[PDB]
Amino acid sequence: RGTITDASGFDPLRDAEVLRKAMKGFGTDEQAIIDCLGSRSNKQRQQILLSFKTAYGKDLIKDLKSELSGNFEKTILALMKTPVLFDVYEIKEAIKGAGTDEACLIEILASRSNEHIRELNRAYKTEFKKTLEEAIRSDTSGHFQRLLISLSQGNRDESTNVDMSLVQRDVQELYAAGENRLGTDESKFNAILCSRSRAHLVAVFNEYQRMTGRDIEKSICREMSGDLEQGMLAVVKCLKNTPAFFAERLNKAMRGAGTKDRTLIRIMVSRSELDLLDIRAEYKRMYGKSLYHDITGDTSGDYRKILLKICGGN
Ligand SMILES: [Ca+2]
Ligand SMILES: [Ca+2]
Ligand SMILES: [Ca+2]
Repeated sequence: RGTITDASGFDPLRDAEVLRKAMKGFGTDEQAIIDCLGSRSNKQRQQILLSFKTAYGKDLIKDLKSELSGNFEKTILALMKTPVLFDVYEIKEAIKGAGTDEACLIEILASRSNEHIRELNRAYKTEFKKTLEEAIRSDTSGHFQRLLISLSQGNRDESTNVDMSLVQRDVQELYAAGENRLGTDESKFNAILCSRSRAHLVAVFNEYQRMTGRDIEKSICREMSGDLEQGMLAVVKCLKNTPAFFAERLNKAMRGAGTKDRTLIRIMVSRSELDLLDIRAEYKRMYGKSLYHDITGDTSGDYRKILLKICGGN
């Protein structure tokens, strides 16, 4: 379901030779870097990284970092991190400094699996002073902080069996926690949307629509505002259709005269080996133009080339 897969006939020491020749000497051969790194799975880029340092006793990442610049550099460095460590540094930068990149925290914590999130916690603690949870608490507050802490446990019910008796009970509780009352009990939404299984919550959304005649997402928009609202919707959307969710975030990152380059880079890189094919399909059905098309119009240069290389893949 991804666009980038293992390149066949693989030799990392040779790809390291390709990259050395592309950087050695005056000037830079940006096309050879893209043809190589962009056409290798992430695990293969790690072998290349180890072969590069073995052969020449230089740090590949350090050399690319000084050889390249701009958003083309950022895409390459993002490609060179492992899926877990790329997630780890994206969360760090989102919390870094003043302000918060809540959308990034939401995008990651709402889409990744239990197993992956458990690995984020270990990696975040290993790499940084704080734990993932302590990092969250510092930068978020209210019921939104609880939402991220809940998702950051990687403990969603992994069952696929649905009990309609409990589905209907969950629907009634959601109706009572928001739409059918003055005010909102955000905690009831949190516990149901974060702890219940995906097969269970999909049935809840369909049953909730049947009984109330309204989609759960509209109740959320009616009951909640701010980051808590965007968080809940992201969770529901990912439970429904994770590809369609990312396709929408991509579309919002490009529409306008400007571009959300951090988001654009993160999504293309982070989903390239998971479901970027499905994203592309969802993108075409929802907006008419292809994801490939909108990228060419919003980016340029080597930055666009590597992005499109990821879109097409292999
Ligand atoms: Ca050079
Ligand atoms: Ca209400
Ligand atoms: Ca609202």
